[PDB]
Amino acid sequence: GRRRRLVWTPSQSEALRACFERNPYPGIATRERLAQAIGIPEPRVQIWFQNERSRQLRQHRRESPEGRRKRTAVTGSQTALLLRAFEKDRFPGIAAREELARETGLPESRIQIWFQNRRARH
DNA sequence: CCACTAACCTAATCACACC
DNA sequence: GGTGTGATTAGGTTAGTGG
Repeated sequence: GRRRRLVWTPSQSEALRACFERNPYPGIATRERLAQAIGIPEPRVQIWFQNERSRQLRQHRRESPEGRRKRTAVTGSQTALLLRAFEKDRFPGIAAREELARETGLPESRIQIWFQNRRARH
């Protein structure tokens, strides 16, 4: 199961596009300020900037540095918990990620990244 | 029925710490 | 240099939205 898909309000769409037009590669600071300004969690803002870049460069090929998120510290205690879940299922649904996020105190968006990196290497 | 797109994905790479 | 790992990128896939 996936997370329930969002549907943007006209007010939100216009703010995403107006910001994208000035900087298609925003940092964590720009993403977080925009996310709270429009009432959307920052992870979904990031997902949109990745998607919007895809369809822009996709269409540009048919027609024609900001600071990153600060590194998330992961204790050996939480890594062991993540690693036991990983050996059972490598593609946890949103429920299983929100579960592990609750048990670790880490943001669910970072659990999703951890499983992406762990699958590609182990 | 079907076009669009958030959500999700892989593969490669960047960034930063570390010995 | 060489490892390890979180975060980001290009771009392809899955599945919900809505014409």
